[PDB]
Amino acid sequence: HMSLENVAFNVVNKGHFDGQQGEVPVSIINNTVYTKVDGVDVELFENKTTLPVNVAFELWAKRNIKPVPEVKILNNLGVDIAANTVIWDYKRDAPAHISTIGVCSMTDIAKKPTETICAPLTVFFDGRVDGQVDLFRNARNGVLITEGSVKGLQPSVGPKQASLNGVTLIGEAVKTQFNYYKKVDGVVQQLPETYFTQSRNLQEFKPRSQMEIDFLELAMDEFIERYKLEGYAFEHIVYGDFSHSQLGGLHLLIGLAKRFKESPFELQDFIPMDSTVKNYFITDAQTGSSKCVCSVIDLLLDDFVEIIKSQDLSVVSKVVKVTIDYTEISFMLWCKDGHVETFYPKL
Amino acid sequence: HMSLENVAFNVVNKGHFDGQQGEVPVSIINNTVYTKVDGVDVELFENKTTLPVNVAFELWAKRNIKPVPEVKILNNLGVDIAANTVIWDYKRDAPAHISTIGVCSMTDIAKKPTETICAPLTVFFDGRVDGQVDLFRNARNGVLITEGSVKGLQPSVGPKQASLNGVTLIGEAVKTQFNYYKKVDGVVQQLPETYFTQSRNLQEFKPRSQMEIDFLELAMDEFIERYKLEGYAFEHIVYGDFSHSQLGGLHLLIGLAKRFKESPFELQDFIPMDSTVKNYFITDAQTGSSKCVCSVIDLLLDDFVEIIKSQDLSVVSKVVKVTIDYTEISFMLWCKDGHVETFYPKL
Amino acid sequence: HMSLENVAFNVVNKGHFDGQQGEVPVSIINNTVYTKVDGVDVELFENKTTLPVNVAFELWAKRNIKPVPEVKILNNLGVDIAANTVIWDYKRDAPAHISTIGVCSMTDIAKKPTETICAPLTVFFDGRVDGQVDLFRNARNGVLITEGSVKGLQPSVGPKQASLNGVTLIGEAVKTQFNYYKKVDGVVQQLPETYFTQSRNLQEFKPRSQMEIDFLELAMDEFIERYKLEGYAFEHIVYGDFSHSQLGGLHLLIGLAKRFKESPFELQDFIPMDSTVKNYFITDAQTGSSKCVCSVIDLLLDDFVEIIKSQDLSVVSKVVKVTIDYTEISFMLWCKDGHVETFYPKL
Amino acid sequence: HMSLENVAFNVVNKGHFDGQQGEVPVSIINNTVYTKVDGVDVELFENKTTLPVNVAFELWAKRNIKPVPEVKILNNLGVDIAANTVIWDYKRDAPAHISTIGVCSMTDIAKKPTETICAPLTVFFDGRVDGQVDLFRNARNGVLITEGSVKGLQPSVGPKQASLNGVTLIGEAVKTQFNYYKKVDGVVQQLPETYFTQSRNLQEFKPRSQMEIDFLELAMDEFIERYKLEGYAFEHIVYGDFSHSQLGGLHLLIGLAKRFKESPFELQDFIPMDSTVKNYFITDAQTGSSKCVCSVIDLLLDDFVEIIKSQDLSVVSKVVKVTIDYTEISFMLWCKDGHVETFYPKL
Amino acid sequence: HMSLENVAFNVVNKGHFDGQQGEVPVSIINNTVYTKVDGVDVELFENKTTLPVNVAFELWAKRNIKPVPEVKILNNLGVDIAANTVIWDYKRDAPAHISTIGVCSMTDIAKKPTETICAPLTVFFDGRVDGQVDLFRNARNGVLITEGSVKGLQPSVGPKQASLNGVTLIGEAVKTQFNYYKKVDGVVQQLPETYFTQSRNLQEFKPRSQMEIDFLELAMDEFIERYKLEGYAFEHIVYGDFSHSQLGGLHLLIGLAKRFKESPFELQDFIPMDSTVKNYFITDAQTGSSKCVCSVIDLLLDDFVEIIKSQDLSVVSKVVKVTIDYTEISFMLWCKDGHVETFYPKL
Repeated sequence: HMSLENVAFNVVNKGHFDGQQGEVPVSIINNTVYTKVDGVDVELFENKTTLPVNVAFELWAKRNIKPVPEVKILNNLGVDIAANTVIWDYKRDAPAHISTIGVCSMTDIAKKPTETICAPLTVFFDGRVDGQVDLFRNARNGVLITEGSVKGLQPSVGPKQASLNGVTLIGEAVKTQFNYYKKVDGVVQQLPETYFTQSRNLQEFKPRSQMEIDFLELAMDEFIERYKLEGYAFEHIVYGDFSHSQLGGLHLLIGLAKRFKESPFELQDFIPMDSTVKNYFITDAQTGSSKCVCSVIDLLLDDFVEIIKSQDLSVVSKVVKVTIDYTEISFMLWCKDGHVETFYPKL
Repeated sequence: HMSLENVAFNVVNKGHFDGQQGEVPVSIINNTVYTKVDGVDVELFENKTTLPVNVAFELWAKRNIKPVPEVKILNNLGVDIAANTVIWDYKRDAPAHISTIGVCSMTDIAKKPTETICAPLTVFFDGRVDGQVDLFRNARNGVLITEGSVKGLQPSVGPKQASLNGVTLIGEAVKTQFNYYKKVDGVVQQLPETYFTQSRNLQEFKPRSQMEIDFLELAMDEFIERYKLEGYAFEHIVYGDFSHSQLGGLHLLIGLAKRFKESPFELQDFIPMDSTVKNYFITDAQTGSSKCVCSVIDLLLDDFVEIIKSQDLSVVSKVVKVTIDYTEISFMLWCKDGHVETFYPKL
Repeated sequence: HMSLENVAFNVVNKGHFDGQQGEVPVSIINNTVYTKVDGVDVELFENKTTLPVNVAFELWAKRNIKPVPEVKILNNLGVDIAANTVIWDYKRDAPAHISTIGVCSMTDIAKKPTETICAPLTVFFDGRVDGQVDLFRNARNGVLITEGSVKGLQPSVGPKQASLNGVTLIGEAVKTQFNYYKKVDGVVQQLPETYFTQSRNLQEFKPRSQMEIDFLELAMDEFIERYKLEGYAFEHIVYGDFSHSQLGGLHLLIGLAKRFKESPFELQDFIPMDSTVKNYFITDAQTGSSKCVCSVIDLLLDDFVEIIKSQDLSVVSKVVKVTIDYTEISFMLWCKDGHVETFYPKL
Repeated sequence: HMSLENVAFNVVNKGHFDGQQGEVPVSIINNTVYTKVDGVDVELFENKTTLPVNVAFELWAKRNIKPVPEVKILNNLGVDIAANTVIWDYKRDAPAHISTIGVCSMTDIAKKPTETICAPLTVFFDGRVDGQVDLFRNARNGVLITEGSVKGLQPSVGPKQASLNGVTLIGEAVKTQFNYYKKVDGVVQQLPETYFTQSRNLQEFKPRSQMEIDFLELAMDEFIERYKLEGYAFEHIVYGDFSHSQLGGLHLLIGLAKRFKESPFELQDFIPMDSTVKNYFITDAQTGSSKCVCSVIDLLLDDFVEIIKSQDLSVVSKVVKVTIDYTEISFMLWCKDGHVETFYPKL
Repeated sequence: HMSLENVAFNVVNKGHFDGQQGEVPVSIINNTVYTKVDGVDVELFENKTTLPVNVAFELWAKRNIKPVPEVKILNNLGVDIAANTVIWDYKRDAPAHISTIGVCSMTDIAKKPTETICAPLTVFFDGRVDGQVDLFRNARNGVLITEGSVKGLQPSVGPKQASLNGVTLIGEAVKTQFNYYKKVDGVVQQLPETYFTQSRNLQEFKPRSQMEIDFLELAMDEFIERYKLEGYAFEHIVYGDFSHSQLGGLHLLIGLAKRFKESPFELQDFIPMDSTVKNYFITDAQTGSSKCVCSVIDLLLDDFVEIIKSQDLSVVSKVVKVTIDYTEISFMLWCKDGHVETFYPKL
């Protein structure tokens, strides 16, 4: 009993697809799903995806309503498809993966992940569901997450935050902390040591360390002198330069939150997706300084201090590679006469 | 168990909605219903109505597949809604009635015709299905059709033709003649004597009397001397005039079939509906004569002769009323010095 | 003189349809109405309804611009259609009624309300317009509102608030208090005693009594000792749990406005319509507690105290029926020993 | 240099994509591709597929313009994808396969068929292109066609007809006979003996044997006594019944061509796809007989004689399986007292 | 090398069209441009204009990213078209001019502005670009801006603000101040002395003079006794009435900012375009007072004092004409005895 009228029945009552039988009338007109309640037409879902309106409406109702990792983590890892679930990308208002495994007949490429066609793809397994760990041991390419320890496998601790119904949080009523495992062509691989982005928003910005709390409250000269950050060009990289028509650096999200309270500005996210590094079109409303492409990243200020602390100051320029979110990020370093000029993520 | 996937299942197998259980996948995209046979998408229904695509697709599958009266007949009687069926207008690619009675929940204004809301509306009953003759006796306003006799009621013989799956024919494997009955505000009415339009096409024209067979084969002069049709202006009304820029006459359809096979021409309907009187935009192509609005009717040539040979030729102008297809049609008659100039349907 | 160019002329000049003669050019393209001002195209209306773009544009221009009752009041009463006006539901962005009476030819089912087809429907009359009271006395089925007294009829005091151009307010420059009358099948009926929802928003929440002002400011323990609310489970019903992954109660809007400046959260109004009881998908940040369906209501805290302090605490649990907004709402109490456990609106 | 303006340039000049380099302006508006020639807008492509309008326009321009096998042949063999070409389905106005191999970046799943992802899929290879035969030897699952002999493999002769630009013909300026080869999981298979459907239209029917020519010219009784078909029920199954409301047989298409020229009728082709067996909704316009689902097949009359003259007439009911177009078709046989009643394709 | 794939490549990399070679795949579906990044579809542009989706996407990518005058300034002047650039109207989400000169082949009416067809139109020239100035000396109708002095021409100082990427600002990193010139049929014309609209928003309002700062902070009686504003009706024109169901005056944007802080209200911009005078549908909360059309303007409070102080208060009915933003605005002044009643911009 998989029908459009039954899916809309679960949306009306339970809020999501709960497997409850029952039917309600439905009207389809221009990427919008309507229903009739007490004689009036009520909107239920507006298709913003590249799929038909009835297919996307069914995938949205069968979304995962539990804490799941963020899309950028699943994309930095070679994940291609999900197993017996739907991971909804709330930033794109669309699914994160276009094919399914035993969820929607229109998008199903297979009923079970062990089928022959699922071999070259990297399947995502959720250890919190029964029998998923056994299938991961029998899969060729895959990624597994668990809340605890799995016997015989070396775990890699994940980030402290996770997405719940589109809300990134560090849960205390739930876990949001996962152990990560990965197999490639049957061989379990060692995930390297890495940093993690904090995934914070400009508005409702909150510090997470004593060094951060000092950065928001203290002045520019006061913060540099106390934390011995001289000759490291924190004025240009973090604070940013608004003196000329072109904006200088300003490549830390912590540098945006401090400027936002004292002087608002305009951001253009011309590539609206979830990535470790983001590029924005910035135009300072107070001075007039601007820059077409501005690569910004959200690292903990302590971690950025630790990274810049361990680099050579002799060479004029050199490529620096740092593993963040299970992937290598390339930085460009400029040095002149014992001090660094700029240090930004490479384009 | 009403659902979109179940309706498409009956369309794939039985061709129409037969009440068989089973589901098949469906894709909705831009007023078009698709299904997945094997592994390819197949078109099934193209919405050309003013209704949502999923609603019109269900009404089309639940159409009546038995000989039913034509739309122009039901419109002339003032029928407002059908009872427990759907009469599909094949000329408009849309239903003939928008509201339903116990057919589709989205369009159902009632579940039984005896409910209070259906009192002022003219309900159409089909006596060929059980129990309809009792509801007609208990209905305030309704129309009844049968194949035989009904006790205690005076019948009125209908036309010899009917529409079966969009094809108008005079059936011999089935019966297409119906006895008509009508009630208004509780009172049974006496239906008057009337003429019937033959409802024939242009390219596939067929005569239905010896006078018609003689009209097609014989020339203009020899058909007027025989049958004695002088002074009634059959050269203008039926044959038509192509000498000047404006076309003259041509109002009997049988004059179109004769001219069509000897020299084609163009026709624009610009009002595509089923009416007793049709207006066309005609261009002669051969000579260049044309007319914006040309009122055309399809009567048996014997009946048109009987109508014209029953008027007073003394007056100069007079409005004439004729009952055709259970409705009064108005004609304009011009007479000069004891003979007729023109005699066309009023606009 | 009803036309599209004329209606757009009134929209450009007067703002709404004022009946002023004049025309302006119009361009229609994908549910959007454009006009040319100084040589550039300007958007005027975006069709969000299930109606054609030109029909919905005319109904929106002819909307009622005076204080009118809220849609939930008109729906709790058996109101079906409006008489010589258009009540615009500012939620859903669509009219509240789909048929009209002498307003728009496309939607008009009649010109005057006393026509035969309007008898079984419950018509809404506005006593502030001339002659409406007389029609209500001859309406058989209808609902009437007045600012003063009608001789020979027993009035029922309505709520203090009303909607003006979509804004719910308690007007002092105008009068938003109305006397309510209702007739069924010719018989005037007695409207029962009822409570009224306050119709407030989360943001810009404002108390309306001393007990409410004490709720926002005082702590949880101090507000229960005072006002004497022990054993009545205001901790679970109003305050909320937030401790065990699934949210406890939180069934009062006053309970959501306190959680505001303390811990923001997310709300999903998966059925966007105006109802006396609303169901939200809540997911609280910071902790991670959530719940699929949460029935919330916005009563005055004094009224909820008056309701809960008049029940029997002996039974294990029964069903309680209370009248709010001229309709009965079912509550699900729960008791154990000499105290109550939960008391929530029934699904 | 792949671009929309370059593709449209080849469509304007060469007719199809020839890779000639050059650009012309293009306009996209509602599933239609326009171009500007001398200042006026000209339509070039109307999207009727389930793909974006710009993607389908590129696949249509890169279609194969050489004699290729029909889609029903490729479907019966289970072909899943084509190699370095695009097979256009002219009946569906859409490609026969959705994914591509080194043709269009939006649809390309691989650059060469030898990649790992293409292993489980049945790839189609055209031996008329250079290095395609070598890839078929190294392919796990594939289908090979050629005009001559390949050494080391046993060939299977195909049908005499093929599709050229949507026209099915038996060419003499080109060769439409192909040798068929197939591999599954590495092992080459032996294709069984089979019959072939002639793929003929109704309005342009042409006989292909002396028995067919005698069938069209001679009468019913005269064609039965000669060739001797006394108790095999060719007086229906091929001719048809037409006596009652339900139609008898008509299952040979050649029986439709004989009836069509003597009396037209209506045919509804729901599920419009290219299949070995087609189901039509037929309504005889002369008598009124009809049938919802009528299974029709197009075999040479000699072949159908060879099949029916090779069964056991003793049993009452028996399921018969015949290999036609490289697939097994099921038939229902009814016999009574030494003769055959009906013999139709199983639904 | 003009192509859709190359334009999208510059948008992904540089943010705007920079003339960089390279292509990326693109999908078009329902007024939205998509691209494939790491295997997922990402939205890049949503067509809100009256142009095809592919043409508007190219015009938006080629917009001017430098400080340019506002739309109302160019519209108050006779500007019809721009030369070798695209001025994007951010309030309408559409270009300010619909034809181009050497920018987009679909919209190019000419390559260079000196062509014959560009003579009767008023072309916009940017003196900051090489050339341009010399073309203005050889143009028949045009408008020229510059940062410095042009020898032999009398300049006119423009406003102190301009738009940069849709942000109106008084730049100190950039100049944002321009000299204005204009020619009509070959004759240079003298621009009159004018006032300038401040172009400020409501929610983030900021004073710009000592008199304004005193207006926000001080009370109504305190601000009128000082600055001698008795008998000039500043209580009705600027402050507002809010007493009698219909709002009185309130025609200064400075009057809205004061009321918005102390009591929010609703505004309908039923004509969303950039004009010197705006008309809003205002409904004040808490009171219920409203007005269909309320003409508002944003002048410096010192300026409005300077205008009202230099008028004759003895007469009624006269019509006052003031030059603001290079165009004359008509005011209606009402007087009674030795004081003025109202003074608003005329409808």
